[PDB]
Amino acid sequence: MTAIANRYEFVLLFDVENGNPNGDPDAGNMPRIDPETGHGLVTDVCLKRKIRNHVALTKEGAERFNIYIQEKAILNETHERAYTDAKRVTDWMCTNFYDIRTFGAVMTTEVNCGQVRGPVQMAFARSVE
RNA sequence: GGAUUGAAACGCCAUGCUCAGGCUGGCGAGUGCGCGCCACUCAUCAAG
Repeated sequence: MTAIANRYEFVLLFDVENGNPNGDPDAGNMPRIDPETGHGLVTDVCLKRKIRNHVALTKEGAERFNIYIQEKAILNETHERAYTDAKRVTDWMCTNFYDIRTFGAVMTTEVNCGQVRGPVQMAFARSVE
């Protein structure tokens, strides 16, 4: 196993047709609008949730690709793990949970304060117009 | 390469505007009103 060797930046263009891409819990579930520009807004956490769900569906409990932060799409059919003192448990979590390895996580541990950062980072998505 | 009160963080699941109801019943464009009163095609020119 070896980590990636290059820095990456990506731009993703997605559209919505007659739908609510991301409701605003502070505007009666209306789609988010940017007050400064009037552009539609989609938080990063929404896209991260979608990515987590997609990977959970696609790999469905494979060896290295379990998803920790679930949203009631879980299935209890079958799980397996790599079978690897805080560093030990941190590496074990990273080595077999895709979302922890990708976005990071924070455990209730003291020595490192829990901070697992992860390489991937996403910003708020806003409408073109 | 230890720490940007940070690191992780869906507003989300779903819900017929429907059932229906004449713009109708009936009402002359009509009564009447000269295109009419006049005005040369005409004054000439072998047939070869």
